[PDB]
Amino acid sequence: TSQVRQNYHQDSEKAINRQIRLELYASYVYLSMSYYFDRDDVALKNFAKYFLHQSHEEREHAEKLMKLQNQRGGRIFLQDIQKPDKDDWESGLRAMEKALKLEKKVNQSLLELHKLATKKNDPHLCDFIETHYLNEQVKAIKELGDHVTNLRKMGAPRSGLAEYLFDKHTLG
Amino acid sequence: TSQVRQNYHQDSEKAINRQIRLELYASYVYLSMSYYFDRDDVALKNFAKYFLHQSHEEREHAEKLMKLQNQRGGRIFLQDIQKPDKDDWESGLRAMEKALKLEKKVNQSLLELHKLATKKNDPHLCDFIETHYLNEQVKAIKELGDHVTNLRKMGAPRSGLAEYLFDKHTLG
Amino acid sequence: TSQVRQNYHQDSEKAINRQIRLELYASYVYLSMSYYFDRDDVALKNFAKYFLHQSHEEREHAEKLMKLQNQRGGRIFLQDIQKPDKDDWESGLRAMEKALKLEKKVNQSLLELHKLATKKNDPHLCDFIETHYLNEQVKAIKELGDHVTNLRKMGAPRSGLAEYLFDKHTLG
Amino acid sequence: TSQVRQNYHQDSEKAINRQIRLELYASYVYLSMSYYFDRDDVALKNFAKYFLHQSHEEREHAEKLMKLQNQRGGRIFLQDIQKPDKDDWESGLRAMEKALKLEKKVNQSLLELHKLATKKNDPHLCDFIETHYLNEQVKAIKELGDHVTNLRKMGAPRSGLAEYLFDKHTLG
Ligand SMILES: [Fe+3]
Ligand SMILES: [Fe+3]
Ligand SMILES: [Fe+3]
Ligand SMILES: [Fe+3]
Ligand SMILES: [Mg+2]
Ligand SMILES: [Mg+2]
Repeated sequence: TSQVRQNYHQDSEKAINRQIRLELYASYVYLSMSYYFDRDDVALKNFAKYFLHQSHEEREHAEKLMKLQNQRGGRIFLQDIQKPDKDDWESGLRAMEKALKLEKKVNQSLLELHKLATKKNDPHLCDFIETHYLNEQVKAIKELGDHVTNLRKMGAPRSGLAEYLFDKHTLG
Repeated sequence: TSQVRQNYHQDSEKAINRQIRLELYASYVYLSMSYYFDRDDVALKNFAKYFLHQSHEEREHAEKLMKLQNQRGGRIFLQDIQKPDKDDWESGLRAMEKALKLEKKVNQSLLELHKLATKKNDPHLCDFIETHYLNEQVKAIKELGDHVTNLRKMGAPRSGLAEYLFDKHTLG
Repeated sequence: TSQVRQNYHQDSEKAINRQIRLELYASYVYLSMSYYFDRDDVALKNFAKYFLHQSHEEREHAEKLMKLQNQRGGRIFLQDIQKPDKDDWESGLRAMEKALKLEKKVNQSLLELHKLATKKNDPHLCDFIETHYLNEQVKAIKELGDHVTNLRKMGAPRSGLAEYLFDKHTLG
Repeated sequence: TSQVRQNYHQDSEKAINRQIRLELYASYVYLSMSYYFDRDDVALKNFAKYFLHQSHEEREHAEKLMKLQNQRGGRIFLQDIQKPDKDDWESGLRAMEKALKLEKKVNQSLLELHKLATKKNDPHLCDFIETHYLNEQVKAIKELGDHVTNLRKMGAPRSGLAEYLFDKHTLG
């Protein structure tokens, strides 16, 4: 047992290792999305910048959970990071829909981790999740929702004009 | 009944007075440890500075709990502050070991306080403990574990060289 | 065929996709090494900071290769990022030795990639590798060689004092 | 023979004179394109500025090859610069398609010059071409590819709205 370990359940420790894995997976998905928009036959530079930013943000989410593992005296165990679901993300609109789906998937994992922290009476871990993750997820899901609505109303993904102007005036 | 009192259980009020005493006791242990390192026959100036700083922080921890007691309309009752367990703290490593044990004792008190506040449906007091105390203890415990590990790996407490160099390069 | 593709062989395109995967794998190995040194029972903060920096550098290496794929009209295909060889990296000396081996493995792949680019008369890809990767690998291998030599000369990994002082005076 | 001449093959010298000619031709094509967009019945000011910039850039490409000729002790021989293929470039989209075609034509000449420098064991000339020209071509071809994709997706050249907005938001 770690000399620092106190009130930190084995199940919480393992669930934190599983969240770390999901944050690194989200980083990989956004990296994939970014360079799809960098393709010469897609060429939406602000979509590419937006998703790269999200990729770097997911990496920080993972690093902060790895800090928390060591803070509580848990032990980090890294697993393979699986490739994203697609190689080709089809359009601005479809990427944003897949991003919204991903962020609700990450949020569902965080809500399960909180349920577990709550059952194991770990108020420090509850506080960690609420302060650093739950509102970040709610804001990301709202922003991606806002983006999908606007691209739909503009006529995407049919209208290449819609995605071009959205890239310019919303993601620029 | 205080005109400000709302959703504040007498058991929570009582528990906050017991936490105030424990914080003041922690302040006193750290004061003792500081001036042990100031002895001409110990003479580790940065151990002494580190512990004096900890003593002053424990006093602020006490003062914020006395503020919370008044904010919620509880009444402060102060008790004798028991002298620390040692007069002579033996070595930089043994003081760090005792400081780690003390921060774990204070953390256990805070986790029983949060358990009580959760049982009494006091989300204001839960938030206060989470925001101001629980992560402070997790950082303090992790730092003290880090200090003990380094002192051990350097060959303390036998190696007088180890404590000297740790006093210069980590606590300086 | 991409409208931008010129003098870019299928084999080169595939070899760039394999190099992207190896860069991301290298990023992952350094992330693992960094948080090993962040453990309360290892507690070498400058080893942890040194390896986290290498981790972010490796991600930058991968991103520039993904940009290159798109610049030449190649198509990015991402694969599973396999977990690092180890969970516990044993010591600063042993981490540095494994880091040296990793950088030599990555160098070997870039040298094979340059052989292929040369054989396919792709001077643009030759230049890209030479300009952006080959001297980065030679400087990284020299630096890691230097670190290993010093840690060995100092008495690591038997001397916890060796690793502590190296952490302070070289990686600090 | 020039007193400075060393390891500089007659074929390399003549091929450099032929590249100089092709750079001056590219400058002329972009000059022609620029003033087409300056016409009162075309009136896309940012297309005109974009192509004028490219015209001045091609002139610098030519001047740098003329410096290199004299550096190596070769002798400059200028040939007629033939008029561009069109007087009327039809649209933003068609100009960008013709520019992409031109830049792949210049790139093909540079790759042939490199093959020749390689066969004649002229590492200085190889380095010259790789450092100053090959990545410039790859970047120009990617940018022009990106521009063609966006104008197509926007509905050009049918949509006068597409070319107007592209002139404003991408070339402005
Ligand atoms: Fe995340
Ligand atoms: Fe305290
Ligand atoms: Fe690398
Ligand atoms: Fe040119
Ligand atoms: Mg709560
Ligand atoms: Mg809170």
